[PDB]
Amino acid sequence: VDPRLYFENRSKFIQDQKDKGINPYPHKFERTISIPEFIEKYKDLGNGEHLEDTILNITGRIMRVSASGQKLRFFDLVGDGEKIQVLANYSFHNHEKGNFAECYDKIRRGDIVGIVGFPGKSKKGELSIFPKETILLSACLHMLPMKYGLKDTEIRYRQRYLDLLINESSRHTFVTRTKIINFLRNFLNERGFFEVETPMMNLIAARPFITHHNDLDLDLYLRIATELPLKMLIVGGIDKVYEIGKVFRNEGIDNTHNPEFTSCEFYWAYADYNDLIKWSEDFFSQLVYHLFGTYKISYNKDGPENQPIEIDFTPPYPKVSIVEEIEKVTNTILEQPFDSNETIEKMINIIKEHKIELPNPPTAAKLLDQLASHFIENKYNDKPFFIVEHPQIMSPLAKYHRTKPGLTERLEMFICGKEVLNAYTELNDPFKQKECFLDSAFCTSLEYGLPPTGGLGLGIDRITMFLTNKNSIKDVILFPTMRPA
Amino acid sequence: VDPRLYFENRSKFIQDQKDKGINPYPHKFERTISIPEFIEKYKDLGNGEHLEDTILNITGRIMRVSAQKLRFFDLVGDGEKIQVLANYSFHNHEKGNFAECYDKIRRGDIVGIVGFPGKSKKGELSIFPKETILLSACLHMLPMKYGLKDTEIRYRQRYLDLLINESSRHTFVTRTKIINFLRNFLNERGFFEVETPMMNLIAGGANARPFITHHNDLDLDLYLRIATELPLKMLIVGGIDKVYEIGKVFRNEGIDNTHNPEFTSCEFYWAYADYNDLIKWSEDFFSQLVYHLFGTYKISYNKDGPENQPIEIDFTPPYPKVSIVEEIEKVTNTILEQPFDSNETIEKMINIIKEHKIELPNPPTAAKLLDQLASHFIENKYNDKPFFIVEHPQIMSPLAKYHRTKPGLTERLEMFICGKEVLNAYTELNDPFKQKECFSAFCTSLEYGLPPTGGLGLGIDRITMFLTNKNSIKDVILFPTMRPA
Ligand SMILES: O=C(NCC1(O)CCC(F)(F)CC1)c1cc(=O)c2cc(F)ccc2o1
Ligand SMILES: O=C(NCC1(O)CCC(F)(F)CC1)c1cc(=O)c2cc(F)ccc2o1
Repeated sequence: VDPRLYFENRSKFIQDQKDKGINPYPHKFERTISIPEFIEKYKDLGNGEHLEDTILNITGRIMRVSASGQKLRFFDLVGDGEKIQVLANYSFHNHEKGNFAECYDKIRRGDIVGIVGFPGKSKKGELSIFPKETILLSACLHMLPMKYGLKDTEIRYRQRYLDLLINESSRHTFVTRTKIINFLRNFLNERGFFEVETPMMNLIAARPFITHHNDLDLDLYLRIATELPLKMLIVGGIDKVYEIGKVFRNEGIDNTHNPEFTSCEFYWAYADYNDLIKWSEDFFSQLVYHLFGTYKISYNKDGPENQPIEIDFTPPYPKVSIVEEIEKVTNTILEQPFDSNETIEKMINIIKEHKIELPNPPTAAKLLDQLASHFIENKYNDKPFFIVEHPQIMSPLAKYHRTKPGLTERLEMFICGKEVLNAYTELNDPFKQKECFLDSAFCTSLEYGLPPTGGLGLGIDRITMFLTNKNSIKDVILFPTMRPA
Repeated sequence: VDPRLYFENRSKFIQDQKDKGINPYPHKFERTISIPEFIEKYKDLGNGEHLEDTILNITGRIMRVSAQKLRFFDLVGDGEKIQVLANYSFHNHEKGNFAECYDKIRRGDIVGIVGFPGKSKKGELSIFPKETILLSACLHMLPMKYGLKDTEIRYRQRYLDLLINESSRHTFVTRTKIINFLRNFLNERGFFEVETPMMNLIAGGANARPFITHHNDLDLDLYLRIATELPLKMLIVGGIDKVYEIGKVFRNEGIDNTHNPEFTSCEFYWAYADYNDLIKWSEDFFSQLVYHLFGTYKISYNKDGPENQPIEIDFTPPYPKVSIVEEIEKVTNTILEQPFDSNETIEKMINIIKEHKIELPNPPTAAKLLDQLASHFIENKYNDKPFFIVEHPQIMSPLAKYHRTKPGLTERLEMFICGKEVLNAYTELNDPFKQKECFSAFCTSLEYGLPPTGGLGLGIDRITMFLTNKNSIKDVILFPTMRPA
């Protein structure tokens, strides 16, 4: 091919057109209808039917060019993810506005054009615009990749625009993401929740990103969660409150982790465990039904080259008590307290015998996390499920379980072995909140009285992955965090 | 009453309750109605009328303790208020001693009441308890009725502002309604909401130092975005023809009453739109937003603070359009000959600034001089209606398409409310051969073909300030970043 030459020559064309008094980047073309609107309005035409008296102005990007016949030229025109044909017939051209062949020979794949013409269908039944006049609105100076010729993630994740133009499923993925967020926002708002914005950077502060604030001469931390200020709003009497926005984790990158991701966190005064579980079941089932018209979906867990599985979002979903289950499968009691030297040693021994990676550092909470990932988190690939009743030492903001000492009223929901949701009743007794005696501001706010409250957070990117059949978070974030090329 | 001793005694109370087998922070109280729903259901009851057969569970925060045999409180929830009338006559004596129960209650305590609806003889809608449970105690003395004018406290303990100042909750409810109105306005027009990166590889801009941070695993310096403009334009190239984002942008600069280093913007791009379409979108949005909130286009604003008379701002469209160079030349009795960056015109501008005893921008570039002249001579032109400043010079507007009829100018508009910029918009300069930056990821995307496009940005915080009658931007941000205590 030689793309460099293609580009040099198209740049010369631009200059050339300008020499003839043609602006290949003109100011304004007044369109009368969009491509989706045109398809909706004309899709019932009969084969070969022309509405020669209906004159429309339309725009779009040319994505295919062909001819045979100097006097009959055909293009694909795309707009808003939809497509029509352009049938340029010598006889329908306005010859006073220019030479036909000259007008149409200069069009290349990628060009954005403005068409004045009439609607009809080809004898084959393809919905088409029949131009009297076609003008360039903006040129494509590069050779675009061919359809099915853009697989390189280095280009798709950086030059996302090329991915959107060439890979049809890419636009669908990002459409689905926005419909998920719209669904959630509406779901919450119909339940009386009040959306807010809290600060993206905090004084005191998951390993954080740090940034210097010039006006205050302070080094501040990007938020890792929106939890603290939301709870302060509950204290303030906003009894159902939430935020949907970005949080930042200066950690690793992989198929389920990006350094900024979008969370939805809500707090719900006077709610319990049971309300959070029901919320979760209601929300997931109703979202999937909204998107798909069924509770069951297909997901390629092990990639596009292997057979998919079915994930069923029909509620209710299984609940697995983390400690009881670890103890059962390992036939070992993890005696409380879980951070005793003896119980730590026991967890390390189990980890050592199953050749599970020892975490670093090997703290009781991280040991319990590793045990759960090994023995439980992959238990159910065919339905979402909750891991519940986590130890206090894993869950310092969660209220004590009312009948299982040492545990909490916490739930964490997993889809195919990946965490997408964490929720719990908030520990609201300041004399039991060990992290006070945590941002000193939080501690203080508890002393003014936090009602009994339930809190919940969702990972919007991971949810989108499952509902768009993607195996990497990079495929559901328009511009994922990447080093320069 | 001494605040330290008050707190110490409430802490001692908590522990004494626990020592008597009472949990002053119980897990769950199951409420059956909210305070707003209660007011709505029972507001028509005849005086002194009781529905003693309707047993309800209600919760709220006690905000007044009036009150033997008969105890009176104010109970608040969701920004509304009812009376509590606790009568010995109706108390469930099985559950506890009437005076022991009600003697323990203090202003700010959150409580759960089992009781019945009625009005008092005197006419006051009330809940009548049979039983009252502490759900979460206020350990501190709450500031009273007024007496929380202190901005430090309102901004550092926003929860106290929200509990004590009725107008606080209103300000922030209004803010959420503005954003909701905007999202819906856009969505009904076919715009598609996206999230672009908070962290990018662009080291700020000409008038905006960046927040800098660093991802440790990548070993990569990153910068907080100063605007969403670049990725949104790339999505226009990618065929998302009407695209927007509402979220935070970051400029690591000084703080004042109209500038916060983190602030909320909405930016949209609209392919195939012009100048005039952006003017009209602006008049439609502002007028309809104000009508939506107030039921009139005319609002009152204390431009000179609460201690001075307000002015009326009329949002009835259309709004005035003032051409920047023409108006400077008129008010200043000068002619500013192009090019505006000639030593002569620079000299003329510098001398106007000196002679008027206006601070001279440093360095004195043509764009900065023009900026200073507009700010002094034109940005206060109208205070009784919003207005547009239009047709900025190319030299001040390097991403704006050239004006079709006036040499050296652009298709740009900025809207001002009481001398403050709330919107900036223009037709995008899309010929890469005319974009001065293209001697970049921008310039590469322009080479693939950006259609003729209109772009617009709104300052959400400043718009909220005017629609909530605030003079400082910290008044419309829940938790603004403050110099630590
Ligand atoms: O969705 C995710 N996690 C699930 C949640 O923990 C998310 C927060 C919650 F919504 F509150 C509860 C459920 C997630 C996505 C990432 O890209 C990511 C990146 C990191 F560097 C570190 C953690 C990360 O976590
Ligand atoms: O609302 C503001 N400006 C108006 C806009 O320029 C906002 C960006 C646009 F929306 F795209 C077009 C209109 C504003 C608010 C601040 O708090 C602020 C702080 C700074 F450090 C620097 C500039 C700032 O500007």
